[PDB]
Amino acid sequence: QKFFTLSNGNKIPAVAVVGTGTKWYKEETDATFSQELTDIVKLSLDTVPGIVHIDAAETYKTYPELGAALKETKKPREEIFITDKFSSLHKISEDPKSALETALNKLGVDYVDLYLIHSPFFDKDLNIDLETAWKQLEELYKSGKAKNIGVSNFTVEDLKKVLAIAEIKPQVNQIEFSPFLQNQTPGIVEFSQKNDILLEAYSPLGPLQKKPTDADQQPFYQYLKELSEKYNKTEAQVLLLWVYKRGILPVTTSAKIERIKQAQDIFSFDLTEEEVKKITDLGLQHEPVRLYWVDFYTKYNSEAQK
Ligand code: NA
Repeated sequence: QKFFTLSNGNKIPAVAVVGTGTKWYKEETDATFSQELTDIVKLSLDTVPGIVHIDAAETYKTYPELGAALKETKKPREEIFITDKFSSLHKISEDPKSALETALNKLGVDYVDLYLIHSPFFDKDLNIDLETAWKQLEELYKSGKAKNIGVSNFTVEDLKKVLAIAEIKPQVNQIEFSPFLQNQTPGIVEFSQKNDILLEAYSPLGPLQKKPTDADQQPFYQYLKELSEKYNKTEAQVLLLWVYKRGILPVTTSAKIERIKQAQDIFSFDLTEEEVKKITDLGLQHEPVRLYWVDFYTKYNSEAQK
């Protein structure tokens, strides 16, 4: 199992292989509880080898399901890494401190391993701004309820807002990142990496989500097939490892426990310098595909593959 070392010297597992969100929106009412979700989370915790990195979010409304799974697995706490996210775009709690207190209670745990502000755009109805929200995260860091702190979907300019007031500099920024969307907003990857802020990438498998009908003809997809056959791994595995080779943490989820195991096991094989660069270059010659924050960030499309 491989890890990234954040700017504070702490270890985070280099892929996140279980998500705790429903394929559909849920509020939490007992009627809406998904047994199927709690089952897959627990099965994952029980059977996936090494430290299991889970990615969650207040906005999912699935803390119950995750809590039940965390209880009923015999995977010890310290072999689990929970990432959670305060909901800033659409308010569910009063502020991060209240959100996390609620979350700990529902989950029946004492701390999360990483805590993110999910959106740089704050709901009007919040009595907190970004600056004040960050300071709350810094207290949660100091009280040990959040072992690591960061952000999500932040531009360079939004990072600069945080950097200007931060006591504790953000350790992570989780973005949309695939070979077909290589800068969610202008310059984000270059800037983050230059500043020792670890990028996580959600929707890394965008290319396999929207696979065209004449893909047998497109060099990008031909190449991915060629690597799959060389290494005897899935195309998905190759992309997830590509992300890791670009110095970034792929964030993935499946309904299928075998795909979840395969995502953990991307460090069973390796890619060469040449192979990494070729996936990048075939990627960059593809028009940008943006699957999230289309409302907000379409204006940045012209610079997303630049
Ligand atoms: Na999102």
